Amino acid sequence: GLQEEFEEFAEKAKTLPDTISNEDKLLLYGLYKQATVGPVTTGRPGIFNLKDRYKWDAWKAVEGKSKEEAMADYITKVKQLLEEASASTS
Repeated sequence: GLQEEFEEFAEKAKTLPDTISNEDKLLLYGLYKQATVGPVTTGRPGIFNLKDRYKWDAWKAVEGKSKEEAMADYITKVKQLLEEASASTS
């Protein structure tokens, strides 16, 4: 149930508007990696690989969440973004 719903809102996240904040994109990435891989064990990327360094930092920030806890928070975050975009369009 939880895993099948997490996969469902992973597809829904692909149809999210690009106007969402960079912070929300980093939140969703960190939650997605934390739910599927778990806490990050890769070394931090290089000081000039900034695109991967911010993705790593966002993943590092949610290292305390369990895999199922991260699945539920990821679903919740995608839900909040879908219903907020629906309240902004006609």
